[PDB]
Amino acid sequence: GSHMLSYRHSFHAGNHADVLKHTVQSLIIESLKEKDKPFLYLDTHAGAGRYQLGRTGKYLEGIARIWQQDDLPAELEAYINVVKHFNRSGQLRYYPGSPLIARQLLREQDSLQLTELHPSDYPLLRSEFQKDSRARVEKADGFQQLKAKLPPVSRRGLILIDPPYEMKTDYQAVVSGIAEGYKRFATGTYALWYPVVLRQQIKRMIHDLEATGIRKILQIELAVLPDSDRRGMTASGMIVINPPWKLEQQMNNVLPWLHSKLVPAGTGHATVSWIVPE
Ligand SMILES: Nc1ncnc2c1ncn2[C@@H]1O[C@H](CN(CCNc2ncnc3c2ncn3[C@@H]2O[C@H](CO)[C@@H](O)[C@H]2O)CC[C@H](N)C(=O)O)[C@@H](O)[C@H]1O
Repeated sequence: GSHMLSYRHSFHAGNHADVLKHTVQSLIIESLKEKDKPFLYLDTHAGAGRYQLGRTGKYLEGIARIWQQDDLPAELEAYINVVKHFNRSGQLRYYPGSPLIARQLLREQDSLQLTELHPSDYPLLRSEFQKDSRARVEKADGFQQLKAKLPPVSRRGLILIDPPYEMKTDYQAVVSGIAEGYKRFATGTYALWYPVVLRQQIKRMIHDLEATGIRKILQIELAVLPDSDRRGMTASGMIVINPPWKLEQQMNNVLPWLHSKLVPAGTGHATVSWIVPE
């Protein structure tokens, strides 16, 4: 029944892409918290909120390989402490999605705006925030939120754009969506997650992004395999517009260690570079 929901299972949750994406999300959130003034966290495609972990699930090759390491880099501590918060037993059973990363890291003065259209994931997302007055949860198109909900009343925020890329149109929708939001709120930090399945698609998306005229665009990408035309997702990345001051240095500090744990064979790459500088 709708009154007692079961958490969503996921085969993919906590994989290498989630590790990179939620690491970057947490580092941005922590930087925004360097000023007392409130900020908004806007999650265009928020998912269910958390996922129940288990074909052994990909978490065993991603989050599991890092969360208990004695030499965890300092830059990962905020992210990993959220993971630990949802797994007190010391065994990995739940992976916190981006909405719960934000729920645990945001302060009393901050706000959350979360949208999800998936008919089974949305009721779980609503349930994770039933008793959190800072959050608004809606069953609505995520790209539209970049028009309707920006700029925030607080005039500060992190906007996470992280659609499924089930439809090829997502590669276009993310760019025009960013353009709509940026025009309304040019000082926000926009973080876009993308998968590398065909490099050509990401090459075209980035070309479109440059054509918006938007400056200060950082690219962070972790590949577990070199580019292919037949291996599924070989890599994922975070494109960050208006990245916080220390983000580039943090990712240069942490990507070699992350790649050594996430990619035992040492294949692929892990890079930070500027698509468009200041
Ligand atoms: N294939 C998958 N199916 C089901 N869940 C998946 C899949 N991959 C990863 N997840 C987990 O769901 C989270 C995504 N969001 C809900 C799931 N929607 C999806 N539906 C159908 N395909 C999807 C997909 N997302 C990605 N892809 C594609 O598949 C390849 C990657 O694997 C790539 O091509 C992707 O493009 C929540 C986002 C939220 N902001 C947050 O950060 O929590 C994600 O973070 C993982 O934990």
